[PDB]
Amino acid sequence: FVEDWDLVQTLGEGAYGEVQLAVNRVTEEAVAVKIVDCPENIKKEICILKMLNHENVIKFYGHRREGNIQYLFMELASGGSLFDRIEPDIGMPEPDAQRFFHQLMAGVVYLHGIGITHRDIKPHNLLLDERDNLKIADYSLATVFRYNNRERLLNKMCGTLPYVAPELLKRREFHAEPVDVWSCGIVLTAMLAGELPWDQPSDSCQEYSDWKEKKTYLNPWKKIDSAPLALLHKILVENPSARITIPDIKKDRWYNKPLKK
Ligand SMILES: Nc1ncnc2c1ncn2[C@@H]1O[C@H](COP(=O)(O)OP(=O)(O)NP(=O)(O)O)[C@@H](O)[C@H]1O
Repeated sequence: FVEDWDLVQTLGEGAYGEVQLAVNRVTEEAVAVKIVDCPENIKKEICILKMLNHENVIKFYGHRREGNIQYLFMELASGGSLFDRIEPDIGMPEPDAQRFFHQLMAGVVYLHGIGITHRDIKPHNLLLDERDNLKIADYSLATVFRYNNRERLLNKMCGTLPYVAPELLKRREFHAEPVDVWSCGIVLTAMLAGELPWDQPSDSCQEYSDWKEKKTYLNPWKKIDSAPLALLHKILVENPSARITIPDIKKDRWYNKPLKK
């Protein structure tokens, strides 16, 4: 079907391009292939993809272009997505949420350490392997924010509104890492409550104003235990310079609470 690989079933559908299960005729290995038909975007995407080597990031195996279709071969995540484990209005058990958050932080420290920002962290982009290990997927908006040890500020507005940090809507230029931290906090909220707190983090949004006025007797907050809520209070801080960094998340009390066998 494509060189030595047989394309056997549809795993999902993207904006521009489906993902299929592909099985090697000789070795029997099953991978995923993203099929894509704005052509410079994939060259950048491929270039970032070749950099990735971590247990909580989807691995890139290579690509082949046939005609105008690019085939991106990658690690298969056969457990579906984190979005499927979140029950609406409920979330998931706190131990399971803590485990996924620890894995998410591991993958995000990894990306940041190679100078890559993901820019669209959300449950649909966090896939699971067959042992429910989390894999950060989808590098279509990813970009370099540090190169030769020099940081560059971002200016492009991108991502998904309910997950996006407020500076991205307010500031001409902004630091990459606190944006990804913020999206992880919205992810953690979703996992603990089964609901997103706001349409977008703007002063025109009542639910966002209500959080900034600390009305945590409202939903989703009132569904979340005090210990993880204290962490969310340090993550979902409007001023990105005052927002908690990953090294400090790792010192948080709930982060370090024993919960799971
Ligand atoms: N490596 C993988 N293993 C298993 N399923 C995958 C894999 N990659 C993607 N998928 C599924 O295919 C879907 C669409 O692929 P992808 O194009 O990467 O996401 P998307 O929804 O299109 N976002 P974008 O590419 O930004 O439009 C994903 O949401 C997953 O459900």
